[PDB]
Amino acid sequence: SVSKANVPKIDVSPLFGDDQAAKMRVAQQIDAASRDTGFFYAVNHGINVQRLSQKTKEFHMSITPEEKWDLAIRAYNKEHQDQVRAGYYLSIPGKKAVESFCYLNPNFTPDHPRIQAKTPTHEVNVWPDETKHPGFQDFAEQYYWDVFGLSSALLKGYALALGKEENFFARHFKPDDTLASVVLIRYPYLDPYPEAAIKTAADGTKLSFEWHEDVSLITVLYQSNVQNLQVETAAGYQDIEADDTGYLINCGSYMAHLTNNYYKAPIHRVKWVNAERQSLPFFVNLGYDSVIDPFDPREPNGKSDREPLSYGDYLQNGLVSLINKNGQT
Ligand SMILES: N[C@@H](CCCC(=O)N[C@@H](CS)C(=O)N[C@H](C(=O)O)C(C(F)(F)F)C(F)(F)F)C(=O)O
Ligand SMILES: [Fe+3]
Repeated sequence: SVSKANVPKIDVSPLFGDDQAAKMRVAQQIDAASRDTGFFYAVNHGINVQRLSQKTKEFHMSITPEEKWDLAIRAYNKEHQDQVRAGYYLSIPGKKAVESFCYLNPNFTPDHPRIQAKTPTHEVNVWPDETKHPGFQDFAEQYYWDVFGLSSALLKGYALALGKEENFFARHFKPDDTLASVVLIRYPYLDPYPEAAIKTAADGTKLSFEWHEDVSLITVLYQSNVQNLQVETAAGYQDIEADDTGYLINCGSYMAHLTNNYYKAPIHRVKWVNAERQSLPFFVNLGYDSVIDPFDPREPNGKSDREPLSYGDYLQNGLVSLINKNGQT
């Protein structure tokens, strides 16, 4: 057997209010989790995740092959050269089981100055036809803002945890410019499940996706209640329990950089499970030009021998690197 990872449940509701001592006690919990396995469940988060899952299911189960080509990213459809990030990521039956739909900041509109400049990592979202998917675009865009609000609160907790003022990260996480993304991932039940779509870890575990660190500041994840994630600890890979009422939170490698690995980006992987399920990450990304000076909360003077890295450089290089390491998703 594999041991269960320590993934505490943290009531994050004080991070939405004005009781400062209560916020500090939440920050301590975040600090402890960040120093241990690197994962926790945010509870009392205020998001209607059941409705999120229902609206996502209705989308995934009704979208047609024709629509998928029409929304496809460049990796699947050469006609769509502007779609590097946003759009549909197709399955390849017999070979690749997972499929997904990614969207970015709704404020990245044709008139947005970064869209006008064609700055890397900024794209205008693509959507299915409203008559085929009534309400879907509006639901999805509202979800973006609901999970942006939770993420802002969580970033206040991380800042406090690190000995900073609560706006330390959140001041770089702004509606008009965030590079954050939502991905609506569908993992299918398949009978038979093709072996080509199953990877095998060095330890023999069957996987849907190999070990990695997240490309994010933090990742704010809703999943179905089907156990699948594993985190590498000093005691080996451990199973992260599912909890479809909470959000699973972890740091990404930008946090690791900024904190000189005080808050590591935990290495994790996705086990193969033959189940129809959802994985709905929000990758908390800053603005293209956001730069935070790296520091070290284990050093008396707080100084780090890491150099400042802009978030846009981090992100563009990280997303390419992850594709090269673990394959196009
Ligand atoms: N396209 C997004 C970035 C996606 C980066 C990415 O591929 N991340 C991985 C690891 S967190 C990811 O999304 N993995 C998924 C998972 O962990 O369930 C799935 C998949 F990508 F298919 F959705 C899988 F594991 F299968 F790769 C963006 O532009 O912001
Ligand atoms: Fe991940």
